[PDB]
Formats: sequence, C-alpha cells, structure tokens
Amino acid sequence: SKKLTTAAGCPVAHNQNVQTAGKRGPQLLQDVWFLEKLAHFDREVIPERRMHAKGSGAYGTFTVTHDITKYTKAKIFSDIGKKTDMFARFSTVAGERGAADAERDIRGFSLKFYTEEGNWDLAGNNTPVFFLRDPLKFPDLNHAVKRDPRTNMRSAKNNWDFWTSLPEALHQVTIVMSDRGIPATYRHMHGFGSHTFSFINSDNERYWVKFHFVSQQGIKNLSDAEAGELVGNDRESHQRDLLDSIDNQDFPKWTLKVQIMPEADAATVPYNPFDLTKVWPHKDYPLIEVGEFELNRNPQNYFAEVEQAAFNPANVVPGISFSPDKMLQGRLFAYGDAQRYRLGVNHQHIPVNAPRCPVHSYHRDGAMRVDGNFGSTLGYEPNDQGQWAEQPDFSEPPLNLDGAAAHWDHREDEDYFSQPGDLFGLMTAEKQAILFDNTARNLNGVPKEIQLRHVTHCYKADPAYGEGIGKLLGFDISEYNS
Amino acid sequence: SKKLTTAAGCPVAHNQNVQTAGKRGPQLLQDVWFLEKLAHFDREVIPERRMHAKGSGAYGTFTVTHDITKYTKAKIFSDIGKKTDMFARFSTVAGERGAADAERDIRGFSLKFYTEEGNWDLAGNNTPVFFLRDPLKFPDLNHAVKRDPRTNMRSAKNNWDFWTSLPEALHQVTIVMSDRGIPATYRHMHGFGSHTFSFINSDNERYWVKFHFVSQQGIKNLSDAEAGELVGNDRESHQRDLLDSIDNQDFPKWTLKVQIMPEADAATVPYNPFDLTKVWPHKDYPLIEVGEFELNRNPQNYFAEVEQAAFNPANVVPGISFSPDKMLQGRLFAYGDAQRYRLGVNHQHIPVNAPRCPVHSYHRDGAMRVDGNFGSTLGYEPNDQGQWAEQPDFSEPPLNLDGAAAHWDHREDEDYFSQPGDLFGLMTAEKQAILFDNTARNLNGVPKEIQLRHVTHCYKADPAYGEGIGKLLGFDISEYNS
Amino acid sequence: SKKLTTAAGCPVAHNQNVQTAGKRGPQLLQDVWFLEKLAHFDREVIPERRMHAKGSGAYGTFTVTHDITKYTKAKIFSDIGKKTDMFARFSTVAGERGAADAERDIRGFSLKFYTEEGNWDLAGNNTPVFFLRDPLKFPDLNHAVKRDPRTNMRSAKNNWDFWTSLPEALHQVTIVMSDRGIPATYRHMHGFGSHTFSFINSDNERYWVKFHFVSQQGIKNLSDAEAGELVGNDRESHQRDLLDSIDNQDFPKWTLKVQIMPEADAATVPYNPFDLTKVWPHKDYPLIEVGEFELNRNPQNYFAEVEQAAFNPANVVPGISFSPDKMLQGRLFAYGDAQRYRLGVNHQHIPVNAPRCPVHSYHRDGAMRVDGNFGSTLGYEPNDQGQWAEQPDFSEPPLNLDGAAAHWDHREDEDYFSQPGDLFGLMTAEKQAILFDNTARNLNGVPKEIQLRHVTHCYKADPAYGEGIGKLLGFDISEYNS
Amino acid sequence: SKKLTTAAGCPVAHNQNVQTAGKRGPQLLQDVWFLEKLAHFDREVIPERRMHAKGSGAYGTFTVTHDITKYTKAKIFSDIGKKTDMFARFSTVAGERGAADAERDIRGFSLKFYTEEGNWDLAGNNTPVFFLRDPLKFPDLNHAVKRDPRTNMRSAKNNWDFWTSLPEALHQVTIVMSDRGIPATYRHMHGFGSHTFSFINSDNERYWVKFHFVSQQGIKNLSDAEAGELVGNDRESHQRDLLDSIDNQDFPKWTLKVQIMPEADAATVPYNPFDLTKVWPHKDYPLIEVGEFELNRNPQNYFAEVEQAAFNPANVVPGISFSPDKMLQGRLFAYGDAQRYRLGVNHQHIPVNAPRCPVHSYHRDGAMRVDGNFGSTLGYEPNDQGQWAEQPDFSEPPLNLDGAAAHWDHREDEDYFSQPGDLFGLMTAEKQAILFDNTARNLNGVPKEIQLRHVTHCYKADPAYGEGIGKLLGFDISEYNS
Ligand code: HEM
Ligand code: HEM
Ligand SMILES: [Cl-]
Ligand SMILES: [Cl-]
Repeated sequence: SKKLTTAAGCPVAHNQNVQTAGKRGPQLLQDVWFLEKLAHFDREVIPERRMHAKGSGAYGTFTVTHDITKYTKAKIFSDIGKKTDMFARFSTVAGERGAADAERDIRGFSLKFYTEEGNWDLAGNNTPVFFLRDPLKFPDLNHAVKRDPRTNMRSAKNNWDFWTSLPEALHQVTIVMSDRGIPATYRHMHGFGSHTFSFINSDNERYWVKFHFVSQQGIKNLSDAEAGELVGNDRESHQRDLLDSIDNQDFPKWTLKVQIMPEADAATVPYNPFDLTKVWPHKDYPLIEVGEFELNRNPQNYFAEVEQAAFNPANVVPGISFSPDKMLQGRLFAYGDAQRYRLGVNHQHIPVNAPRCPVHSYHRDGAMRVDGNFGSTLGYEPNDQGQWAEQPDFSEPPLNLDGAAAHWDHREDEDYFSQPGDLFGLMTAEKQAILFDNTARNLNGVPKEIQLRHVTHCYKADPAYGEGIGKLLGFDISEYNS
Repeated sequence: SKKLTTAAGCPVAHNQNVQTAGKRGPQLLQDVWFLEKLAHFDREVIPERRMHAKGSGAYGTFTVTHDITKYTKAKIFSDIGKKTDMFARFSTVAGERGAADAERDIRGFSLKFYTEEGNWDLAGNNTPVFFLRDPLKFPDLNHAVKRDPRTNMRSAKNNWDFWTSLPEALHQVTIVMSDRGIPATYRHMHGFGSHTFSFINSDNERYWVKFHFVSQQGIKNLSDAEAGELVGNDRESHQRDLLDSIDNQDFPKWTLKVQIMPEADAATVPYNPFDLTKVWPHKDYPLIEVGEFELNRNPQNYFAEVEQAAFNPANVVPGISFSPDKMLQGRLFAYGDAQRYRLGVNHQHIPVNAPRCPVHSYHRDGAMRVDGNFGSTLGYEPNDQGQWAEQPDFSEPPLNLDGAAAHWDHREDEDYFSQPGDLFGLMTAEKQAILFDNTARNLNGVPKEIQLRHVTHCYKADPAYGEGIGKLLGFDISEYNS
Repeated sequence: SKKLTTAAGCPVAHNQNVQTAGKRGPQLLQDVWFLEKLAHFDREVIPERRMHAKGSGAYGTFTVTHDITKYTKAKIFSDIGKKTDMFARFSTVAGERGAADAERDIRGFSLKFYTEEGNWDLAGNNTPVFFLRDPLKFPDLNHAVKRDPRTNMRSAKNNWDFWTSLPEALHQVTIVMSDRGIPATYRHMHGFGSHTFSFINSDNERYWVKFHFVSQQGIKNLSDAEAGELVGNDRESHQRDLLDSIDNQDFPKWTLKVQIMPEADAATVPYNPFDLTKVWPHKDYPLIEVGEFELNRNPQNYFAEVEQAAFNPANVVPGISFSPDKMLQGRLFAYGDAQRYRLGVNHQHIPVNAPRCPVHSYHRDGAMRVDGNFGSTLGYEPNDQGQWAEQPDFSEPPLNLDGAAAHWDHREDEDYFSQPGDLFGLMTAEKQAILFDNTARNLNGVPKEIQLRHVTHCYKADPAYGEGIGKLLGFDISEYNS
Repeated sequence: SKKLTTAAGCPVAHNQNVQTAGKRGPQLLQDVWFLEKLAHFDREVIPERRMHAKGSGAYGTFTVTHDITKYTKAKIFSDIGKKTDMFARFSTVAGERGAADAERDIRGFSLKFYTEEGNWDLAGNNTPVFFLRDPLKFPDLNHAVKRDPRTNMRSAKNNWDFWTSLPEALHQVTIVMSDRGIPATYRHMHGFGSHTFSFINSDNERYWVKFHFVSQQGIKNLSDAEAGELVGNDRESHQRDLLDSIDNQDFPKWTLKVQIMPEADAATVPYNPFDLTKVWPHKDYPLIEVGEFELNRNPQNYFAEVEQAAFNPANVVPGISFSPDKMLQGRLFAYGDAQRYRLGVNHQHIPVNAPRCPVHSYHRDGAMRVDGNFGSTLGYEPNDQGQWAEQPDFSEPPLNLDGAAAHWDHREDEDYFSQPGDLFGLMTAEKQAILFDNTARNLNGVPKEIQLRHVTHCYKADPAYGEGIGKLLGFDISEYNS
C-alpha cells in the first residue's frame, strides 16, 4: 500500500539500480521497470493553454440569496438558500506555465458550476470589457502580446502597434494601465462575464444579462515597483496566497450581481449592448443581487484538477444562453476546439470536468475511453428503442433577425472614446497619475509615431488624459490635439 | 437512461435540425450541440495496431488442474482448483482493420491473466515458432508481408524475396503454407508462447519454459478455395463464429501444457534453446499439463474492451520471467512503446488493461489523467515517508553471462533446414500435396530466381519437399539439386 | 546512395544482429539503431478517415473545352484550352482500411484542382443525392451503416431501422440497392458534387450550380453474386484496376458538365433546390458542358500522397462558393476538423495538400513545423508593415436572408417519395427486378416491422416498387398499401 | 507580396469582421476563414520539454585547431582548420516555459554538430558532474526539484529530503550552491559532456574521453540578491543577452578540450571512471586542446528552430561512442523517446534537426510525412535491389564484459565525499562563505533532521565545510560530527 508496483500491478523489486552486464558493464534492455518508469516520465507534459496558461484553482460553493426566477428558469437560481458545487480558476493571460504571477495583465476569472441540469462554465475576466469587437482579431492579439517570433521576448513595439491600430481597444488598455492592472492577490479583484449573455424564463421570454462578481475582500493592487520586488522573490505569489488562505480557512467570497435588460431595449439604447468594448451604465441597468460563492477547498492534485480543467463558454444550462456579441460567438467554437486538442476528445471524463448530474452524452469511442463507452447501446438515432431522445421541452425561443449574410463593418460604430473618457473622469488625481506613469513607462522604446497614435486616442477620450501622457513623453500639445 | 444530454450534462433539445438564419438560410455557429457532436464524431478513430490489427476478443477463466509449484512460485498456479479471470484476443497478422478474417496467415493468440500479483500478458501465436531469429528484421517482415509502398497491395515478390533471403524463415514458411495456414475458426487452432521464457521457484531456482495451449475443440482448417468462398460472403467469419459460439453457450477451451528445461541444460542441448525458429523436441522435454481455460463472455463494447486492449510481453508476474531469445528481448521494448503511442500513456487505466489486484504504480500526470493522480502524494523516492517502497523479496536471481558486448552473428548456427525437414517428414501425402500446391500458387508471378531460392531451401529440408514444389513449377531437378 | 543511415545521418553498421552480452546473452540497451528503427516502426500508423477510409488516388489534368465565364470568374475556367493539374481519390464509404473494394456502397469521387487562386477541393460522390437532409444525422448514419458496438460487424437491423426512420433517405437507398450500387471499377462510374453550390461572375452576380462528371468509359456494374466472387479473390480489385490502367497508359476521363440556376429561380421551383435528397430535373436545367479531366499519373508513395490526402469542401476558389444546403453547411466545419486531428494542424505542408500557387497563410507554430514558419515575420494584423494584408477585391456579394434564427423543421417538406418514384419509373423491367432482389436480400433477417416500413415507403414512391419487394418477402399487399 | 491567403492558397477578403446574419445577428458557420484561423491558433502549442524547458539557441561554427586523430577517426576532427556548422541551445533545468532565466540551477549546454558522417549531438551541462549515479533516480530528481503535486510550487523539503538521501549528490549540490550556481549570462559559463564517452581511432582502438568547453569570455556569476533584482525586472535576461550579443557581433566562443584515458587505465584508477558524480583529476588526465566554436547567428524563428530543436545523446558519429556510465546508458533510451512524443516521429525532417550529410534513414510513414517517404522504394532488407545497405566498415570493436546480469548496487562505492572536499578546499575564503550562505538560506524552513543530514555529509567532505553551514544554522559541531 506504499509498496511499489508496475502499472500492470507487478511488484517492483529494484528502484535504485538498473540491470547491467556485470558491475561495470552496459545496461540491459530487459530492465523493463526502467523502460516503463522513464517512458511514463517522458510523457508527463501536455500542451499548456494557448491563453491564460499560468493559473490557480480551487473548489467552492455558490448559494442563492435573492429571487431572480421571473427572469431565468436556471435550476442553479431556483430557490433562496440553494447550494451548488463549483470550481474556479484564476489566471494571468500572456504568461506561459512558469511565468510570474504578479504581472500587469488582465486576470482570468473562470467558473464552473456543477448544476443539476449541467455544468455551467462562465469563463470570465477581472474586467467588464476586452480589447476587441471581432473574434478574427484574437489570434492577432495573442501574437501581439506574447513573444516575438525572432527575439522570443515580449515586444512593446508589437503590443502597441496592434493596440494603437484598434481604437476600440482604448477602454481595456486604460483598465490594464490603471492601478487595477496588477491585483495584489486573486481574492482582491472582481469578476465579470464581460459579454452580454441571456436569461430565458419559465415562459420562454428572453432577457439580455451581464454577470458581475463583487469581491467581499475589496480591491487591492500592486504598483509596478511593488510587483517587481515581489516577482524577484516569488514567481508563484498568487498561487501561494490562494492556497495558504484556503488552508488557513480564510475563504474568499464574491457576490453575484446581474444587470437585466428586456429584449426590446437592445433596439433603443444609445450604445451597442453587444459591444465587448463597452459596459452598460449602472444608471440605466442597476446591479441586482443574486447570491454569493466562497472558495473553501484546495485541489489535492494540481495537474489532474487545475491544469486539466476546461471551461467552455458554450457550456450553458437551461435558463442561460448566448447573445450576438461577435466576440462571444467566436468563443463558442474556439474553446471546445482548443480543449479537445489540449486534453483529448474524452477530457470531460476527467473528474474536474465531469458533470455532477445525470449525463447521457451519445458520443462514442475516441482516445482513452475509460467510462465503458455505453456498453452495447446502439449508436444511431432515430432508433426503435427511443434511445438518445432529444428533450424538446428545453427548446429556446427563436431569435428575430434582420439584414443580409455579410461581413458587417463594426467601425460603423465609431464611439471608441466616450466610455474610456468616463472611466478616466472618475479617477482621483492619484489614480490618474498612476495611469499616466504606467502608460508612459510601458511606451518606453516604442517608436514615436505609435506613441503619438496612443496619446491622440487618450486625448479624444479626455484632453487631460492625452495631456497627462503627452507631457511625460515630451510631446507638444499640437502633436496630438487634432 | 434514454434522454440525450451534452458531455457537460445539459439537456439537448434539437438533435434533428440544425439552427439556421431562416428556413432557407445558412447554418448558425451558435448551434453548439452540432459542433460538439461532430467534433467528437471526427475523433472516434485511433491508430490501428501496426501488427495484428484485425481481431476478436472474449473474457474467460483459467483453472489449475496440476501441481507445478516445484518449478514456479507464480500465484496463478499456486493451488489446484484456483481460478483466474482472463481476456483473450485472437487476430490475423497482415490484415488492416476491415481485412478478411479467413486469410492464409499466422493467427495471434494473446492472453491477459488478471492475477493477484499483476496482469500476466502472454502475446502468443497459433504456431510454436516464427520467421525470424533477430528483432532488427521485424520492421522488414512487416514491410515485406503488407502493402507495397506504390501499389498499395500485397506483393508476392516483396514477400518471397524477403523470406528467401532468410533461410531460417523456412520453418514458419512451411507452417503457413501447410493446411494449418487458415484455421477454420479461432476455436480450432492451438496457441503457443513460441519463445523460451523462464519459471522461477520459491528457492529462486530458474527453469526455461515453453507454453502450449492445446485446443479441446481440435484442429480444423480451410483450403484456399474454401477460404476464398467464405471471404466472398463474409470478411468477419471468425469474429462471427467466436461471438455466436459464446452467445449460444458453446464455450471453447484450451489446455495449458508446458515444457520445462533445467537452467543448466541450455548449455548442453544440441539445438539453440533460444532460437525462435526452432522448437524443443517433445522427446527431450515432454509436455507437462498445468490447467485449462474457457472463454465464456463476450465484451459489451468492442472498441473500449477489444480495440483498446494492450498486451505487453514485458508484463510478467513473480515466478515467470524472460529468456535471452533475442526476439523476445526486442519485444520487451516494442509493445509498451507501440501501446503508449496507440492508446495514450495512461492506457492501463482503460478497464480491460487495468489490474484487478493492488496497484501503486508511481507514474504521474500524462494525457487524460482520470484516476486522481495519487492526489497530494509526494512523487520522489527515496523519501522520508516510506512512499513508493521497492519490494526486494520479489528479486529475481542473477543470470550468468559469458562473452563480449557485440553484434554476434546468429548465422554461426547454420541449422536452417532440419526442423522444417522433420515437420515435412511427418506429413501424410495429402498434407504434403497441400503444402506443395499452396506454395507453388503463392509463388505465382514471383521472378524465377526467387522461386528457385525457396525450392533450394525446401530441397535442403528434404529432397521430396524441394522436388514436390520444383515439379509443380517446371524446374529441372539439377537447378535446385545442389 | 543506397547505404543505410540513422535519421541523424550516422552510418548503420549492423542491421542484421542486435548487440547482446555474449553470444547467448540478453540484449543491450546501447543498441541505439535497434531502438530508433523499432520506435519509428511503432509509429507508422495514423488514424484512418472516419468515413471513406478505403480508397485509391491518381494525379491528372483538367482542360477547359467550353466558355462558362458568363457565370463564373473562377480562374480554372477562364480560357478554353486552359489546363489545371489535379489529384483525385475514389473510395468506398463504410469499409475500413483493408475492407473489400467491391462492396454495395456509395463511392466517393474526390477532386483537388491546383488552381492559380488556390486548391479547389470538390469532395463528391458517385451519386447526385444522399441519404440525409440535415448534418446532425451524419454521425447517426455512420453508426447505423458501420460496425455494431457489441458485435463488431455490420448490422442489417441497425442500418434498416435507421434508413426506414428517415423517409427522405429513400432516394439514395433506391440508388444503392439498384444495379449502380456496385461499380465494376472506379473508371466506370459518374461523379457528382451532389450539393447545390454557387458560381459568382465578374459582376458579382450569383448563380446556383450542380457539378456532374460524366464517365467517358461508360457505366459498368457488378451484381451481388459477381461482387462476392471478386471479393473472395481480391479485396483490392478497384485499386488494382486504377493503378494497372494508368500504368498501361489507359487513362480514364470524365466530362465536367454543370446545371446553372439563376438566383431568383430558387424561390419559384416546385422542389427545394438545396435539398440534398433531390436532384434538379435536366428538363428544367440542362447540362452545360465545361471541360474534361484525365487521370494519367499514379502516386509514387501511397501513404504520403493518398492516405495523407485531405479534401475540404470549404476550399473553394474565387468565383465558386457554397449554398444554404444544410448538409453542405455542416461539412464546412467537419472536414478541416477531422483533418487536423487525423493529419496534424500543419497537414497542408504535406506535398499532395500544398497549393501550387502563391500562398501566405499566416498560421504560426503547431506540431511538425517544417516550412520555416515565416521566419522573423511579425504575427499580428493590423500592423505597420502592411503584412498579412487582406484582399478586398475578392469579396463575395451578400446573401439575402429572411426569418428568425431557429431549428427549422425540414419535415415541413414531405416530398419524400416522388423523385424515387420517378427513378423507378425510368428503369427497365430487368433493372426493377435487380432492385427488388437486392432490396429483399438486403432485408434478410431484418425485423418484420422494419421491412414493412421500407416496403410502405417503396409503395408510396410507386405501387409496383412496393409490390416487387413485398412479393419476394411473402407479404400481402394489405400489409403495406396503406 | 504580403497578401493574406488560406492554407490552400485562396485569397482572404475579410480579416477584420466575421460573417453574421445581419448587422446585429449571430455568426454564420460558413465563415470558413474564421474557423481555419482559429483552429490553427488553437493548436499552436506543443508540449514543453520535460526537463530544461526554458532555453535559448543560436547557430555557429566549430574549427579544429589541433590534432587528436591518434585517438579518434571522427571526421569533424580530421584536419586542422576544418570547419563544421553547428547549433547550440542553452537552458535552465527546473523552470517551465516562462520561468526566470536567472535562477540558481544547473544550465544545459547542448550542442548539435552537422558533420559529414552525421549530426553529433552532445547534450552537456555547465558542470562536469551531476546529482545521480543511476538513471532510475532521474524521474525522482525531477519530482523533487520541480512543483509539489498539491502546492504547485517548488518545495525546499521535497528537494533536500531527496538530495540528503543520496550522499552521492553532494558533489553537484556543492557546485549548484556555490557562486557558479547562477551564471551572469550563458556566455559566462563553461560546458561539459559530463559523462565518460569514448573515442575510436582508425585502428579500432578504444579510448575513454571527457569533453570540456572553456568559455573564452571568462566565468561571471550573480549572487542571489543580484539575481532576484534582475528577475524582478526581466525573466528573459539570458535570452536577451545572447540575442543582443550576437546581433551586436560580439560572438561568444568556447575552446574544446579533452581528457583521454587509455582503455587499460579504467581498471587501475582509484576512482570509478564511469561515475557521473565524479571527475577525472587533472593531475592524472590533463586537458588536451582540440578546437573552438563561436556562435554567430540568431535563429530566424524561435519556435521552429529552438523550441523544436531535439538533441539526442545517442546521436554519435564514427570515432565517437558511449561508455558503461549507467546514467549515460539510461539517456540512450529517454531522449529519442521524449522527442518522438514532444515533436512527432518525423521531427528529424524539421530543418534544425535535419542532417546536411547523406541521409538514408529507412523509416517509413508516420505522422506529418512531408519528405516524399522514399517514393516507391521497397521497404524491406535483405532485398534484391541493394537497398538499405548496411555499412560494416563502420563497425565498432567489442567491449569486454565481466560478471552476471544483475541490478548491481552502486553503493559498493562509498566514496561520496572526497571529491566535494577537494573542490571545497580549492575555493577562496570568500567563495566558501558564499557557499555557506547560499546553502544555509536554501535550507530555510527545511525540517532539522534533513538539515542535519546535509551538514553531516558536508563535514565528511571537509570539517570546515560542515562547520561553515552548521554555524549559520545554529548547530553544535557534536550534532553532525564525523
Ligand atoms: C453533414 C454531412 C457530412 C459529414 C459531416 C461528412 C464527414 C466526413 C468526414 C469526417 C470524412 C473524413 C474526412 C477526412 O478525414 O479527410 C469524410 C470523407 C468523405 N466524404 Fe463526407 N460527410 C458528409 C457528407 C458527405 C457528402 C454529401 C458527400 C458527397 C457529396 C461526401 C463525400 C465524402 C468523400 C468523397 C470523402 C473522402 C475524401 C477523401 O477521399 O479523402 N460526404 N466525410
Ligand atoms: C538518467 C539521466 C537523464 C535523463 C533520463 C534525462 C532526461 C531528459 C529529458 C526527457 C529531456 C527533455 C528532452 C527533449 O524533450 O528534447 C532532457 C533534457 C536535457 N538534458 Fe537530460 N536527462 C538525464 C541526465 C542529463 C545529464 C547527465 C545531462 C548533462 C550531461 C543532461 C542534459 C540535458 C540538456 C542540456 C537538456 C535540454 C536539451 C535541449 O536543449 O533541448 N541530462 N533530459
Ligand atoms: Cl485535435
Ligand atoms: Cl509517443
């Protein structure tokens, strides 16, 4: 029971010395434990995630505290006090596997709720917005923010050339360059679904919805100087903090709140409600409390439960659906796809990914089939056994459409600057000074014409925002005020 | 259960019609069930086995009937009446996935015994010998007996050019060209370990051993004409027979018998006891009966239990070990290697491959890790927790060695023809004529110089053997006389 | 040079005998040539195709004979006498690698044209129609026509339960049960795109199109009895014929003809023009001649050129596009998905799949990257280098849409029987008798209620069609005439 | 030029906006550029190396300066002034992709020489020795020095529990805890083959050999405090240095020197000459200058040329071979094994891995076969076409052997401490204080019984070594005495 065996269950007699042809002779092929042990060792590693490769996870419990059942029939939300198992992974974005935790970056805020009608995956971020309006730009973002093909290092030129070429990116650039760019720990940041999603209620009415997760620990951040110091001591600071806190029974909590928009308002609101680079004003759609979750159990094995974790935005549950946010649409393809490659087609048989409700999922065979493959069950539908029966009671209402099939130009909406301006305007002088200093030092070494492209965008958001950065870089106002 | 869900447990509402932009419009990406179902479908297939790709499997039970505990300490054989669950896979060799069952070919006779001290895999054949003396020639044999690189069809010239270049191959060539080359069913053929292996007893004494599995149904074969007729009707004849026999409770049995040679005898016998192209004469080493098995249960799912089955000759149990047969030696590497590629590093977690005894196998991580991965258990040994403790009481005795590390030429042993001669001499005239006819027709269209090479080898086995084929082909006796 | 080396170019001295500790000792691990040779051998096999696994390929040339540039701007059709190289693969559907060539089945008719504006893949069939109207049924078809999960054999019950559950399948069921179900060779069958596609001209006007490939060798078929005799002798009959025909310089040819439907007609025609189970009457849309191709070159290596060939219906070229045929829509996802799994992400660097025109494809990294990965070229767009510039001149016209996003029920169109009834009406008494016999024998052993379901459908197509099978099965007319 | 196409060479019209059902409608599946672009993106990542994942590479040139042709027939050394092109990768050991360059760790020093008789791979380290005597302990070392299964962080307890269990590890622990544990740059460290290898001359005589690479830039190191400050600023410090140095034409250089031991001396020397934890004293075998290499080209693409680089210790060339060092013997299996998994079976067709000399490597098929697969060339040997002809002229002489096949206990050699003591004795008082300090801070938080185990080992090496650490930890000399 601490006794070593082979994978086939044979006792291992020799784990210290290989078999050789005499004391000083070469090694024998028939040391098969050596061959097995090293062959499994040689295959421990699987591909990292193409985005958010560096991260930390924990298990917890979501509890309903308020009634939103008029808007959604989702079983997770059905009764006050109702508890649901869940799993969260927090992460950086650009960093690879052993990259520093405490970098200036978006943080992933990824939740799996093990509901009675399926795993609901909400792969959120610590920001309500993102850089892009169209998912075609996503591989380009990755290539701009990660390592240069030649230098194998991040390139400020590549990063800023790309960002300055997409004025719609200004909102999230501002957020990442602000004081919230480096949370002090994963417990001291908020979470967001970011996208507009939808709620479907008992009567098949549709509402557009935003998910908000409010930290009960409050917001705490690190300056570039504090982060560099921390990173020099510990590339694993945020993992360390999450693990230690839960082991110390200091369980972090977040309050789920939602914004809910009747289907019809989408046609009338002054902002595109499906634009990922924009929020819905709280004045227009106030936050509505729903419940809270708390993270209260560390995984026993990081590789099995965290590295192998897969969150798919397409994994929704009755009462929760998508929206025509083009960014969300693209994500409906890319995650299942990336996860089948990264983890194997049968990766939902990995415990962390498995439903904790009845599952009868049809798909047969595939690599590493360990669940019995449904035994002798026939594989085709329609069939004379009524096997693999669809469930029409769960059918969503149609969605009205208007206009031709085409590549519609998102730049028809040129409101790239007002929401960033609003954000900047709300900052204290200290927060504005931090913003300015972070941006200016990030722009160091970046070719002047790219710098000026950014300063111009900041100016259009708010003249004080452009000027704050322009002054630090040594530009005359005339260079960026047109 | 009948109701259809996604892999994440979400009810599936539409399994008949995809989502489109209007009745006559193009398909929408947000049909996420379509993407999941097709993405899994697209990944059902895994690589087939490189050898013995076509096969049939069943479960059964082995029972000890005689006491051989004087020679082996293996728990499987420890008590008369002791029963052990097992899995068997029968197969052709050259045929791919949907190739005909009823071909002229060796048949695989592969057994997995779920013992209390590990899974014992014996991947045997329906013949006591093989074509080759050295494992380097194995890929060459595959390339000669399978599809030509250009034609994509088997090539008589490739096959016979290769066979005629290895005079040692004559024993197994004679067998495959004899009436035994096409068993009528898997139930009407014998099985053999083929290789010399070893038994180790309670006092750590070593014996060399051969395993023999004698069909209790007896031997039944098909002629080329009968097999062709059958194949034309049914490429699945042997699967159908095996499955149907078991479904009608006519369970096939085999009797295990062994030859046992004291270790010291191997230096004194007139033949090489580790030459896979040779048998041990029954006169020198009589068959010693051990027990019997029956196959009494069909797999519920063929892909998960038969296709994914992995038999590795290196999976031995205490009391059973290997020998210096170079062919056996090469197989100690190749199977685990082939199986990690074909099935994944964690394939021993697939139920058919899993031990039924205690397993504490050390290896961590790897693709599709579903077993918990030993949780938080440390991964290194030596350690201060007594974890992963080796088991020195199961240590095998040393093997004495003599001579330098070198590529010793097996052709020092030029006894290529005497055992084929003995086999031929024991055939009735009808069996000899069948041999002559099968060989002559197999050699059809093969260049004459290659045909002559084979006829010469046959003549050297027995003059009547060479002449029997020589006459059919129109050769003058002086052409192969010398 | 024919001298043997390692993969790293080191001379190999010993390819006949492995290195051992003495003449009769165990094998040494340091025989690294053995390890490398067997490790590569162990990895020769990749997954077969999930459908059409069994096949044959050849290179050839397409030549334009007629002017259709009024309808399409595609460069392949731009000038009379213009030659374009191509590769074709013909195949069965249900058979695995190694299954019989001469089975009753659809034949794949897959073409890759190496045009100056990209590879145009047309993955067609030897039939103008198919069994299904909706791509969700495809994995079900696979599972119904291939091996039973338990028996590992084809199942008449599974196949016919499935087909009788889909009355729309009757058209293709009729075709596959007719004398055309077994082509005598690949050269003696027609090819079809089957789907409605589109042509776009210089003025961006869209026409709907069907592609027809008319065999210049004529149609030749085999009966079940003739096919059985052939299979019994040769599982590779159609490969043998194609290879041998091309080596003998008897190059097979087909004439490309098209049906062309103005965009506005689609709304007015009495049949759904995007229904894969229906053809467009030649009376309404006569065949328009375009050109011809001949296959004149056998591949040098079958694995590298044929097995590794990837045909993706999404690989269209300017002037050729898709249609809202839901079956074609589903294919736009499945192939590239299946192919990246089967062949690797970078399979388009395999010579057979590579374009023979300017290519600058942007995708970076991925497994087995051999093309240089664009060197130091930056990887993001937009960028300040004008790199990865889109080509707006090649933009397609918008497609007009109407109606809500929904899973629209295709069974709104209940015209299941008229086109099968028409096809039957065109058959001679002899061809009808063959159809009746083929169907009755195919329904042998199938549960009576399933048989009756098919006969009922055949009855509704034409009373004589139903009665022909009904008689052979011993049914009274009252059992199926309602 | 600079224009975007699909992988099949079709021009891409829309790279900014995905195709939707109207301006604000959901995304259409038929946007096939989106699917292709995202599917390739989703598959960019391959597994990182199991050890030495973090690294930097460059191309250079080796020049022979002096004559050692008396001892080796290797072509690379055959003539003074002879130039050989090459590639080098330098690396850390424990860090993943993204981990800091400037950690306390062994550095990998890995060389590929493109010789006229094969690629000679020499995967060395920046140290002449290593922690272990037996290759079975390698996965244990990985699991001890990398991330704990539960915490996902490195563990001082795990690491030192393991190192203190292996007294033989002291030599390398001393070196990694010394000032040379953090090279300032890759240019400012030495390289070593570490293992005893062999040289074979024109007369087939064998010499044992050690390879040394002496930095022409000198040795320069960073203290823990200096390294932490650097890491806080830049995780890519060593990549940055190597890249910029070469771009600045400041080409780093190393002189190759060898130690050469006649075969006979191996039995007479007072140290095991095949013990990887030991050096050969310069007193007995002085360094003999051979040539130098410079690194003078940065790779064009890091992924394709550095990440995909594979160095296999078994890739030796005529004139150079192995030794019975158990650790070297194990590496002969593991690297090819790991690389086939990580990179694909055909990874030696990746340009950096490709030989420039004649290559005729035999192996057929396998994933991503892009080289032509030897076209129609037959695949078996022996054959009648002279194909795949072995090269017996390059045969190596036999190695005399003595003793039984057994798992021989290396702890028969109890000389664990003398060489670490010799090294300690040669350090200045300042470098000794640095050693004490690095070690004592490394032991922080490690259970006292483990700490004491290490101090005991150090004392055995030299009383002042043990006392130096003992003092800093607050132990009395009597607690770790003798
Ligand atoms: C929703 C409908 C369909 C789906 C999802 C589907 C799926 C597939 C898949 C996954 C493959 C293997 C691809 C590969 O690995 O390269 C394949 C092969 C093939 N299919 Fe389809 N199929 C569909 C309908 C059709 C139709 C309607 C046709 C004819 C018009 C067709 C013709 C072919 C041919 C010719 C091949 C073999 C291509 C080759 O020679 O490599 N399929 N199919
Ligand atoms: C039992 C002993 C050892 C085993 C089993 C082992 C195993 C491995 C493995 C699996 C890798 C990753 C290989 C790849 O994916 O390309 C690796 C990398 C490496 N190892 Fe070893 N190792 C051993 C000892 C050593 C020793 C003694 C040295 C130095 C003399 C060394 C130097 C290196 C270097 C430099 C690399 C990275 C090669 C590169 O730059 O791509 N290793 N090792
Ligand atoms: Cl994949
Ligand atoms: Cl592998």
